[PDB]
Amino acid sequence: QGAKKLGYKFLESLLQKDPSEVVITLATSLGLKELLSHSSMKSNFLELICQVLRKACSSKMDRQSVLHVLGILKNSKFLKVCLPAYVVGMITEPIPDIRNQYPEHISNIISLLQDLVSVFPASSVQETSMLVSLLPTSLNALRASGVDIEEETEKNLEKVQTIIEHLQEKRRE
Amino acid sequence: QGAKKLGYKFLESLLQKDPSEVVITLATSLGLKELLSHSSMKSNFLELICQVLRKACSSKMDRQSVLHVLGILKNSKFLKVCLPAYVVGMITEPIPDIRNQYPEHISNIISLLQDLVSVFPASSVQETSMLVSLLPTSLNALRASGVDIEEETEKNLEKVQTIIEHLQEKRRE
Repeated sequence: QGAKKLGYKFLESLLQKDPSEVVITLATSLGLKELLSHSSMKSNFLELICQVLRKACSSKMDRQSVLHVLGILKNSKFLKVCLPAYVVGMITEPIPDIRNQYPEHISNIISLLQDLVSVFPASSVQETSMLVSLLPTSLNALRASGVDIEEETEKNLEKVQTIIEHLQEKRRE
Repeated sequence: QGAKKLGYKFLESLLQKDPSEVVITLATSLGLKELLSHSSMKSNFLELICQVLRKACSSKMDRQSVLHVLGILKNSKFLKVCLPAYVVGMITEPIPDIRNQYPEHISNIISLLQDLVSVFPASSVQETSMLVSLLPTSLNALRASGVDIEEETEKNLEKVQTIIEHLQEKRRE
């Protein structure tokens, strides 16, 4: 029933399942493309979608489903427009409660970036480059505004930055 | 007559006029909004539009027309989606002739950013912040790939970065 027009409550219930169930539910869902086809979205819905995609694409068992989900993710307005706009919108957030919760979503975004640079390195260069170019600015803005960042998050961002830099360098020629 | 449905040839002819004529033609054109409502565009058309906006919004005579043109520009998909993607696409350009022409369009983009941060500082913080966060990466990529950058361009980008940083700082509280 709701396995097509994936709603907020449906994804909330689906997140509790194990990564295999989540990735197989998303890969066989018709509305996944329509789920990520929004350039504008609420913060809560975007964070839930990022959590669900982080958990699903981490499935070290269902390669074809992760492939399908990441292939839909890389060509979606969610990754191209919505996520960069949200990362930029982190800088002008006055409320401290949301600024303190931002690091978890940043970690989820960096994990999805690693997934993209490992599964679709050649065709997802532009989107991952835009996101890894926008992330350090919001990280410095949150670090200066009291919000602490986990060191592992910085390590992962530097790793994905190195991979993306090498892919851009090898595409320049 | 043909001043609506702003086409490539119309903007090519209009660019030769003085800044007052250009800005008044754009402000009184119905299709201006529909001209900038494209998230995807050709390189030549985007560069022509950026040149036209640089020349028009430089008009130190017609304040109302510059206000209208910049107000349409700040809320358009051209500035939100098209220009950041175009700036990111500079890094993976193999052709050297286009990489060598990029600095002029970068200077035009920085000039439009100065226009936005001086005319609409409060409401255009997000869009100008995304572009001033994406520009130094493509500048480093072009500087490493042999393409030289003008010193005045770097000065202007650092100035607009300082203004945007202070606006974000004053929006955090």
